[PDB]
Amino acid sequence: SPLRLDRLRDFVSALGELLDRHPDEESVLREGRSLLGELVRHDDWLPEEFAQPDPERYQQYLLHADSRQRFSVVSFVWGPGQTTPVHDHRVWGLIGMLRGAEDAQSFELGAEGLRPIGDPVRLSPGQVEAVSPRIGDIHRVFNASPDQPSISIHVYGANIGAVRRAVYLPDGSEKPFISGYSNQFLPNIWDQS
Amino acid sequence: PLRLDRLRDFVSALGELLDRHPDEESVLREGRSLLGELVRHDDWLPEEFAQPDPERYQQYLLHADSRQRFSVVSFVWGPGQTTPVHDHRVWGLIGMLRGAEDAQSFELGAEGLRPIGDPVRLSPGQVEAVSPRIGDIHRVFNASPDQPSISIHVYGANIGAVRRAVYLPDGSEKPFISGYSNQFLPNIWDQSKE
Ligand SMILES: [Cl-]
Ligand SMILES: [Cl-]
Ligand SMILES: [Fe+3]
Ligand SMILES: [Fe+3]
Repeated sequence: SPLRLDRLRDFVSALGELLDRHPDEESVLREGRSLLGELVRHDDWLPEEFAQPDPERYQQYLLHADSRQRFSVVSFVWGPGQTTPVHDHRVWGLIGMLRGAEDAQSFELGAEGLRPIGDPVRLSPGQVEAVSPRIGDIHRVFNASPDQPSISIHVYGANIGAVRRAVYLPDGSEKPFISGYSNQFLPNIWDQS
Repeated sequence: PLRLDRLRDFVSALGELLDRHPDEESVLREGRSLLGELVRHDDWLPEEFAQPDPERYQQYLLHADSRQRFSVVSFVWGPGQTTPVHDHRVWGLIGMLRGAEDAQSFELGAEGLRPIGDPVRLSPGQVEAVSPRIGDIHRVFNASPDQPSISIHVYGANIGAVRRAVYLPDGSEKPFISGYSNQFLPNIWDQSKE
């Protein structure tokens, strides 16, 4: 069956249109999660190259970055019982669940250190959550299945791989964090023939 | 070590330029300055997107804007290869990178196609322009008979998807969609590997 890359091309174009109306963070997340919902509902477009689990670390595959680094679209792929560290973003983010099962535990900086702010959010294909400095920026995403891999498409208000942000230890101390990317090549979504 | 930052900085600068909603005259003038800065140094283009094919000239997409405002393409000619006579129907900038190639501009006359001028002889660093306004029809071809030739083309669209035309000797249009030779683009956005 032929890969429907047009889905990703159309998402990027729509998200470009959105950010050229110079909107506020409240409106970007509200309309953005609608567009990301439309993308991750169908699992027939992500090239197999950017769905591959590594057995040592979770993989971060860049799919597209805006010319002006306004935004970026990244495929995160967790192998069985893998996890991100506790981390912030320092920009608006949208996590769209695509394949498998993973949980997102939100965190807050308290006196004692890190305190989990709420119950682990349980994501199934199609579900879209948000993160930002304004609404709650610290979390930990991890694969719920112990045998299957899990994939989600993340969208950020920057080139997320180059952002100077932080991971957090139990006592609540920051360490500098630049995530980078797992791929040396992006997919060509622009050949409409 | 590949200086991909050069291409990242060009794309960002060209993004800034087009968000000031400038006229075609100003885009070409400031654009050819930025493209000049890129193609003067030949230490950034990944080898994967510099490969000649022995049958047809290769068109490798390096970057496309989110809104399809512009695209940056590596064109690679093998020995004694050539494009057909073609138009663009958008503003274009051809930056010469490696080897030697000539660009013969054309005009549609009564008899058909007549070459409008002498073949423009491009050497590494040289930047020319094309558009409907200033002269849209040309033919780019490798001047060397043994070396390959490469130039970085920048267009005011996603050039591979534009419905444009090739031209035959008698001057008759055939529809033309060029597409791209590559299934993968280079990742110019991982700054943490420097
Ligand atoms: Cl506390
Ligand atoms: Cl003409
Ligand atoms: Fe995150
Ligand atoms: Fe051309």
